[PDB]
Amino acid sequence: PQITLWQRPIVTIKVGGQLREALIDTGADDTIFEEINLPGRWKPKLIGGIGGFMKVRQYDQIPIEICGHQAIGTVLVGPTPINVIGRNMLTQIGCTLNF
Amino acid sequence: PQITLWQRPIVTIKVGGQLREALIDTGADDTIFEEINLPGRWKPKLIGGIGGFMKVRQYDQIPIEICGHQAIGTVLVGPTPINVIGRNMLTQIGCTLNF
Ligand SMILES: CC(C)CN(C[C@@H](O)[C@H](Cc1ccccc1)NC(=O)O[C@H]1[C@H]2CO[C@H]3OC[C@@H]1[C@H]3C2)S(=O)(=O)c1ccc2nc(NC3CC3)sc2c1
Repeated sequence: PQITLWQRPIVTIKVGGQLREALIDTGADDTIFEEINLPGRWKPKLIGGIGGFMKVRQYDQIPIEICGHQAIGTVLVGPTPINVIGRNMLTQIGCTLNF
Repeated sequence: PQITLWQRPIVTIKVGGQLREALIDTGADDTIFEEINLPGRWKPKLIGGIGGFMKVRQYDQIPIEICGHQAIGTVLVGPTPINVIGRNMLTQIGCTLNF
């Protein structure tokens, strides 16, 4: 759909067989969830934001459904304050900015 | 214009008489710049992100030009890794998400 920005642009997602809410985040290169349980092998990764860096687990080739749209890609798991859908997934569902 | 997300959605802004580049950031409630010199009174503020909290100066009712569009609002100044235009300004210029 079209989403205005008067409120946080939060959408419902399905990942790893679990349901979560996440922020559509154009300022995020990558996609980050707190407290999901994904299968398989992962790589430790350090990522930087406001306030410094945080350690995450990097999982590759993870299917995700984002407001009804299917995608597959890297998902980072770590102690983010809010789950974020970043550009690596937003490009797959055709998300654009308009003004 | 329309902006796709294959690259970071960086735009040119004018604020405090200075020219900067900034990321259009739908995941940001507020607007944050590193190293700009704004006039007048400010109040200290702590804000949270990935990796923890950071101290910023909060300046209110600051005029800003964002890719040619005029707005006025709160601008935070502090050691962010990249300048971000958040929803407090994006709503003023009519920015929306589309997919
Ligand atoms: C900082 C920004 C440049 C990047 N971020 C995305 C932002 O959209 C972030 C989302 C968020 C919201 C809430 C809490 C935590 C985070 N927003 C934020 O921190 O906003 C803050 C402050 C601003 O106003 C209020 O609104 C929310 C609060 C609050 C005060 S990220 O998460 O660090 C981030 C995300 C993905 C990512 N991928 C990388 N890959 C590597 C490169 C190859 S690096 C990387 C960094």
